[PDB]
Amino acid sequence: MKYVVVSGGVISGIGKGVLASSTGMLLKTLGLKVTSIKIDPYMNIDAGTMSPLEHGECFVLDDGGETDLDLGNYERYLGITLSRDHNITTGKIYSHVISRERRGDYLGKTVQIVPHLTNAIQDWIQRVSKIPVDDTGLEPDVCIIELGGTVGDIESAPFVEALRQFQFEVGRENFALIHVSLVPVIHGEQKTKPTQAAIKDLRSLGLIPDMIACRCSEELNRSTIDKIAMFCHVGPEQVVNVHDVNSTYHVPLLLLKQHMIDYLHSRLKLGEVPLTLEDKERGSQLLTNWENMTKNLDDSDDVVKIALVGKYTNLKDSYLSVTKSLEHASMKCRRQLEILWVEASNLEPETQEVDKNKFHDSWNKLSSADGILVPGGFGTRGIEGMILAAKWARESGVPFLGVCLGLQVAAIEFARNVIGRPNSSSTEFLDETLLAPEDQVVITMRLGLRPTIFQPNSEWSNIRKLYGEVNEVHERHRHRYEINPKIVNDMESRGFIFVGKDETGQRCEIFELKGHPYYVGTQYHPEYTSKVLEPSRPFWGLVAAASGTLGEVIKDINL
Amino acid sequence: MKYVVVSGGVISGIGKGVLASSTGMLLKTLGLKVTSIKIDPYMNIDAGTMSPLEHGECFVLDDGGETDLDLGNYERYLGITLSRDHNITTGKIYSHVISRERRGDYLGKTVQIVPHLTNAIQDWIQRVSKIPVDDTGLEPDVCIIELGGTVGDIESAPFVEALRQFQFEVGRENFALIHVSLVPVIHGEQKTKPTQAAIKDLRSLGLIPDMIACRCSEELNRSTIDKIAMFCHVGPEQVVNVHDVNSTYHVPLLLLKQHMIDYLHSRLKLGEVPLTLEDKERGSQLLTNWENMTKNLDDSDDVVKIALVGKYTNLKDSYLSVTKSLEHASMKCRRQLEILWVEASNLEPETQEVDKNKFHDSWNKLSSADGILVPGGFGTRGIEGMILAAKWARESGVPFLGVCLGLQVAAIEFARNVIGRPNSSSTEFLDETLLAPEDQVVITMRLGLRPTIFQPNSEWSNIRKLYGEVNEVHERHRHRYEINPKIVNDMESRGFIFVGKDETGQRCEIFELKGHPYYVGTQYHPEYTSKVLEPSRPFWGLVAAASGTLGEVIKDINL
Amino acid sequence: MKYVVVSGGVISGIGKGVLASSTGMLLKTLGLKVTSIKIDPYMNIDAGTMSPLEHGECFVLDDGGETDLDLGNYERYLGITLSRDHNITTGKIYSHVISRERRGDYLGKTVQIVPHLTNAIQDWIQRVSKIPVDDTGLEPDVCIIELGGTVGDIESAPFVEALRQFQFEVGRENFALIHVSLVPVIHGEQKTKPTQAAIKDLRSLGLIPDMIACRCSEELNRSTIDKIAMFCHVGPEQVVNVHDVNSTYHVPLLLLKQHMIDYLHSRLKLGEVPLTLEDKERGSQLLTNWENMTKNLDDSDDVVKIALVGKYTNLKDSYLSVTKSLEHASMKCRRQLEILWVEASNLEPETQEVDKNKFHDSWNKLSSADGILVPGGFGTRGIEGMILAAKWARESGVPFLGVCLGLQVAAIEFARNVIGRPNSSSTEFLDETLLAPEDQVVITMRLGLRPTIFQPNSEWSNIRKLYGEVNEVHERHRHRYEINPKIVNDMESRGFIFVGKDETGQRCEIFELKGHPYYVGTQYHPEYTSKVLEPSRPFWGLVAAASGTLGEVIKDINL
Ligand SMILES: Nc1ccn([C@@H]2O[C@H](COP(=O)(O)OP(=O)(O)OP(=O)(O)O)[C@@H](O)[C@H]2O)c(=O)n1
Ligand SMILES: Nc1ccn([C@@H]2O[C@H](COP(=O)(O)OP(=O)(O)OP(=O)(O)O)[C@@H](O)[C@H]2O)c(=O)n1
Ligand SMILES: Nc1ccn([C@@H]2O[C@H](COP(=O)(O)OP(=O)(O)OP(=O)(O)O)[C@@H](O)[C@H]2O)c(=O)n1
Ligand SMILES: Nc1ccn([C@@H]2O[C@H](COP(=O)(O)OP(=O)(O)OP(=O)(O)O)[C@@H](O)[C@H]2O)c(=O)n1
Ligand SMILES: Nc1ccn([C@@H]2O[C@H](COP(=O)(O)OP(=O)(O)OP(=O)(O)O)[C@@H](O)[C@H]2O)c(=O)n1
Ligand SMILES: Nc1ccn([C@@H]2O[C@H](COP(=O)(O)OP(=O)(O)OP(=O)(O)O)[C@@H](O)[C@H]2O)c(=O)n1
Ligand SMILES: [Mg+2]
Ligand SMILES: [Mg+2]
Ligand SMILES: [Mg+2]
Ligand SMILES: [Mg+2]
Ligand SMILES: [Mg+2]
Ligand SMILES: [Mg+2]
Repeated sequence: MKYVVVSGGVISGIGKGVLASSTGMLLKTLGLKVTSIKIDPYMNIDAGTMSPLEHGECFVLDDGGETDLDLGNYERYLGITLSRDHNITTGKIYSHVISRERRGDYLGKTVQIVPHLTNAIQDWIQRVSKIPVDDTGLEPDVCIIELGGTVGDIESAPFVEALRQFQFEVGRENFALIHVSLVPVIHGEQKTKPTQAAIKDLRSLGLIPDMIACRCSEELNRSTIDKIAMFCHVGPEQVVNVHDVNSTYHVPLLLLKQHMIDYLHSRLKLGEVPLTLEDKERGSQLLTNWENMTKNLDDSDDVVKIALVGKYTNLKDSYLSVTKSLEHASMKCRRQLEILWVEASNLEPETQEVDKNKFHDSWNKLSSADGILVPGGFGTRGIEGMILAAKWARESGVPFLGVCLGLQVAAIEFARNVIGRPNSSSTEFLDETLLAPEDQVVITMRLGLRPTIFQPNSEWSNIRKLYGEVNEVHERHRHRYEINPKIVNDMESRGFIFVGKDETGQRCEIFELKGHPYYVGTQYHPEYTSKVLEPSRPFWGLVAAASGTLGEVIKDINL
Repeated sequence: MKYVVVSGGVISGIGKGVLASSTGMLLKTLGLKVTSIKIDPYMNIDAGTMSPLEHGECFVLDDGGETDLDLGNYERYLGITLSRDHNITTGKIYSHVISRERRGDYLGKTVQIVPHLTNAIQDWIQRVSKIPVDDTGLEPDVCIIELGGTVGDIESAPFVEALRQFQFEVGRENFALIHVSLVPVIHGEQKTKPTQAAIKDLRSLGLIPDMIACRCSEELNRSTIDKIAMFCHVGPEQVVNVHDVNSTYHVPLLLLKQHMIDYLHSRLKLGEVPLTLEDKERGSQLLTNWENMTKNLDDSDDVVKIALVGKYTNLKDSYLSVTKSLEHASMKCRRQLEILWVEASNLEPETQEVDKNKFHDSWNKLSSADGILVPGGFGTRGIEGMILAAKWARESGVPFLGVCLGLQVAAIEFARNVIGRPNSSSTEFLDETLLAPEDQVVITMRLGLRPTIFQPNSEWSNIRKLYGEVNEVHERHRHRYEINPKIVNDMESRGFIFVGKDETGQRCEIFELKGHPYYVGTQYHPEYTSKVLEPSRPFWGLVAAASGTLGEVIKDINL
Repeated sequence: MKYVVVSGGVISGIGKGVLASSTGMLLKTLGLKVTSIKIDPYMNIDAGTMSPLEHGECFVLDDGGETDLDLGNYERYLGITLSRDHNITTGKIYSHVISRERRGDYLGKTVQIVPHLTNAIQDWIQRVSKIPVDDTGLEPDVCIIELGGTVGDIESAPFVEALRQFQFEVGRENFALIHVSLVPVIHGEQKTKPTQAAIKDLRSLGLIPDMIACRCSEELNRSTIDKIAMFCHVGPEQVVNVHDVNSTYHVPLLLLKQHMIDYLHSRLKLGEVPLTLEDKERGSQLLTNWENMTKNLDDSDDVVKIALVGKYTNLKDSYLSVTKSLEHASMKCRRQLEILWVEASNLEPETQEVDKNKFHDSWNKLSSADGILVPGGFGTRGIEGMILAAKWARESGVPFLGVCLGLQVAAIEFARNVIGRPNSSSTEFLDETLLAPEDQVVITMRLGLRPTIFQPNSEWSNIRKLYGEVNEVHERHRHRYEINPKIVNDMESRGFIFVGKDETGQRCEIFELKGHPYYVGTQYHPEYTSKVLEPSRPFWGLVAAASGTLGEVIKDINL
């Protein structure tokens, strides 16, 4: 086993999550079975209690574990599947050892937070890094630990102590620390004193740093690096600069130009880890897929405009997984992406009574879009705008994907505007009216990776061509409310055909509309399973249809 | 006595010197006899050893004390005269107490740096703040101490201890601390953790802060101030923001909008200091002169271009006092200033053999200028360019001021190009040739405020009109080399008339050329004596002649 | 080259000087040419200005450098000769670099205390550790640096930074840090939190510790060591305990039982240093001399009582070198030592008018003594008591040594009480009387190691037998006042024979009285040249005469 801990910061907004998700990617190019752990200093047990307004979207794992965003960034960069244990939190570990007290397992000793709770952290990291994460049950070679918060805090405090002991309870040369740090620029001069005042605290809290990964606004001066290597004890080759480049998928290749694999190969003796040619050649091939997709980003010019239609579009992190899946689908089509933020409530005609500028800008963005996405919203208060965009996408022939709530407004749209029931309703919203035309029903939660089976006649469905025509699809779910299955025999007659269903047959999970270029609902969330080299099939479908050449993508899949 | 200490910083480049020079200005509007002290953590005794390349120009005081730049900023903002004791340094105080050891004055005790050296600091600040600084020998009401370096360093260390004792050895309510601090902005969010990691160190080193003067890139958010007032113990009204505004002469009036006089009047009980109406009404009148000159800057549009002709123009701080004196002269003329940086060596014809672009850009800037300045350079290696600009200024009639070396190249120019001795030379440069046409001689140093007497016939001289026709002028000097007095009887015959001389008659200190709109040499430095409401008379002459209306300025002076 | 820095402390009184003087002794048993450096955070240039009341005696080096006590402890433990450069001080290094500024050697840069002054420290330690110190001009293999003050102070601050850079400017594995630390005991429990709050500061200031040398009141518990090895990163074998044992000459052998040579041999790779058999066998022989002299201390029982007669005897550190030389002489005679503190002014008959108890206790202690010492006092105010003890020692036949002032009161005693001039006087005291019987004269200072030549007839003198009958003696001096050489021809006739003189013949440096068992004056200081295995010959003479068997010691010397 080996560990690399990514850590530090003068400030908590500094962006450690790319250097974690990008260090682990570079180590996966050596062919190593890499894994990752997030530490979050917040008290939440797991993210399911905190709304998407409050620091971004509610992620989903194979377990159903509603979790921190930063798990998702490692899953999509590293190709790995994570579990709800990979998110260490102050909530979890304190709830764990305090529940263990009432169980009695410390034999009625004191449960001081030094010794015993820092021992539970060091045990949890050693459990979790041995859980398998790739397509086979082989245990990881290297674990990337992202230490949330900063080193020099009061929510960080048990973790930085636990990791001082863990620098020895796992031997040095099986552990390395990467310290992210701030180097401000003021009046044209690079200021390395915030960094030198977090190297003092790092040595004090007891870890010793290996890298000094500065988030400067610039290239670091040769004299700036020379002084950081005088005040921190690292050699000047190790003072990596992580400055902005044309997209975040380039960041691994900047770190590779900055020798970071050659340093980590030495500093953790990675030549002593046992690897097969099936490991190593997969490693060096994955490097060439990353060099190819970044070269394709560097000279892709032909734009594709996708309208993302929903509430809270000013909080873009409320959709981080939706955005990132369109970026994967974009780079695979070799069309450059623009996403058009349509704040759905502005499409509703009553907006014309409040501000006409909002009513025109939103319908302008929607009309300009080469493809349309209803992105699995939350709450109900924007729903009429999401219905109008689904009417537009059906009648104007524009490519369409409905995710989760998106499948459900598509059934509501089709009921109101093709089946001809204008009172038909989201039972998710208009409940205590008790009306008969209910497009949905509550069936109290359903979460995690679940099996979707294709219905028998489905051969013609573009969505089934995009899934490689395989009879079953494994994808991640969230929904309380599902389509009322007593309308399905009507929709099945009117050309709205339910391509895919749950294994009991009673629950509807995919539809495709007959006789449209690409119009799909998926009631699972296709966002979360997308990887940077394997875009999620419904999202690859959307960005292909909107680019043209949907047929040529269907060959690239099925060959 | 009262003290305000201006201090702090996450980073040393943060710009405390304006908040010091601008806090003391606001207190002078209450009519208080304000003084100021600079602390510089460097080991230099005094600045005379360190070249103008190395952190800016070599200042001069009335004593001849070659000193830190930051004395100058208080002198010109506050109208005060300082002495070489007002610059506390690590060099000075350690040289003082270690020389005092060999003298024996600690009675053969140990001279630990705690107790005894921190007692010498607390004694020095109490000596120095009682030295008089205004036009009358009245001792100061309030002293502004600017603590150089940062609070949380190893060159700062005896000063922050000395000032912890000084918070009591002078009572609280006779002392206040203003902590300047950094609040970075990253991804659009204001980051108050560098500030909260210098409030921790401040409390630790033992001073307690009063103000939290942030150097953010923005207006501070109401929520940013509320959190800084939660982690520092100041109330939110006291978290002053010191953001950029149209010129640094506005900064006092931003601090006045941010209640800083109303706070300091309370927090130091300044109503208990005895003031006359001659103090108070001078105070409130000086406020209206500052409101008037800042209002004049806000709608002055008519440009005046002054060529500053010399070496090292890329190091603008090598001329900070020259620049600032032109800004005072500008605002008094009500013309907006552009200074044209002419790197003098580019005017020399040999530059045409090296790069024609440099030869044209430099002569273009010089030809475009409404007035010309030879700014008292250092060394000799650009001198031929400074001679060509003096030839141009004489023959093309353009307004001219030569400061120090500027008077001397004007005599060399006039000798080569009007008297007709083309071999005549700077004895400052071409020494061991031993030639007879020496325009200068060494007479080993001459420094500080000295008396210049006008020669008898001088009545017609525009420079004597600008000095109010008063028979003697008191101004600050630096020169090893002076005009060879055996050429003067020739220049006096050719219309180059030496308007002013030293009290012995043997040394030449001012000239004005007959029959030119404004062409002056001054061998003293007129820069250093300029105040923000009293621009230095030769520099007011230059910016007036270049603006036109030199006659109207001569009425504004003599009425 | 190799360095071991001895450092640290929660408190400054903790006793680092034995662990320094005893680590270097253990390394000298490997045969290495060891040297040592003292750092003193005080501002004194050198100790000559600070009186023996103020933190102990005024030491003397071969240079004449009046220096810190702690040089002496290394000289006598390690056999080495030091120079006044081996005492780094805050006074010296700041006086050095600030004098270097007025000389100009930083080329007119800023002389910040970071970079430039910490570079002067790192240069000074690298100069000084290459100066030779043994009987041949071979440069040292290992240097012990004793860091005075504590790590976590403001007088320490440039040294701990300089030593962070010096951990790299000399490579790791050529440097090691030993951190002395406090482990209090309260209510019967060992408290390792003062230690854990100086390991935090050590890591912060940037050095990393190797040893954790606790000054507990007890043996450290196995659980106390296990927790210190959990919070500091050292392994539990390295947490040395330095508790009290029967004399400080045992301390090296406790550290040798605690593996400290086996650890330092590994941690500095001391097997790679080139050694001859003449080095190594001298090393292992010196170990057996230390095992022998400590075994002799463990079962020596026969007491010898030496009266030390002088002022300020309550300040025993005012005589630290005098005490330590008697301990060497004691262990060489194999008699256990008691020193009788005679506060000399109490022997004066006027004390009988003030307190009879003082008059009896002091004469009781003097009468009880097996031998008598006048220990080179300072000032004059106790002199009549020192004369009465010299009268007693001459007439009652008791063994006597006069050091410096001791030789001079012996001449004054002999003049008043054998030559018969009762008005004869110390010209050091009774000056402006201008009397003719002056026993002394001023000849303005005379310091350092000087050559003493024996006068021709001297063969019979016990002092010349103790010096091995060698014609010249090299020993360290301090005296303004010396015996008036115009009395010598009288004393030479009366049996007070001047055995030794300065090379000019004009100055008198040793006498021995004819026809007494052992009665010696030495006007040099014999204390400072004594080593733990080579006691100073006059002091070996005194403790031998007082033990009996002075003849048997004269064989042990001359064989
Ligand atoms: N490989 C990555 C990593 C991060 N991000 C972006 O980074 C964001 C949030 O910043 P991040 O780098 O994850 O760190 P912070 O949120 O600043 O938090 P912390 O510094 O506490 O880890 C999201 O907007 C996401 O789009 C990204 O686009 N690609
Ligand atoms: N740990 C440190 C670093 C620097 N200094 C001193 O503080 C002065 C001012 O600090 P600065 O020169 O700004 O050093 P930097 O570390 O570069 O600060 P910044 O990065 O903000 O420019 C330096 O000249 C130096 O003498 C200090 O006392 N302690
Ligand atoms: N009233 C003021 C104060 C400062 N400056 C400008 O500020 C400069 C240098 O910055 P300063 O504010 O004096 O502080 P720093 O040099 O950053 O140093 P420190 O923060 O260590 O005090 C010069 O360029 C000067 O033109 C100015 O124009 N007007
Ligand atoms: N002294 C502090 C301040 C904050 N926190 C914790 O650290 C987390 C991340 O710090 P941050 O939210 O960034 O707080 P700020 O002080 O604003 O940091 P910055 O100014 O850099 O944004 C906070 O949610 C809080 O729980 C802490 O442990 N100790
Ligand atoms: N080998 C040694 C070392 C020290 N001492 C005794 O130790 C004394 C002073 O304490 P020391 O151990 O030298 O250290 P401190 O004075 O406590 O100072 P510091 O801890 O600052 O080094 C003297 O009384 C001296 O007799 C000794 O007898 N033998
Ligand atoms: N660095 C540390 C060490 C201990 N503790 C906590 O503080 C409690 C009380 O400290 P103590 O048990 O006394 O630990 P020691 O380090 O042994 O303190 P001392 O040596 O003074 O007994 C411990 O139970 C532990 O939970 C802590 O918070 N931080
Ligand atoms: Mg925050
Ligand atoms: Mg993050
Ligand atoms: Mg700097
Ligand atoms: Mg400044
Ligand atoms: Mg003390
Ligand atoms: Mg000591």
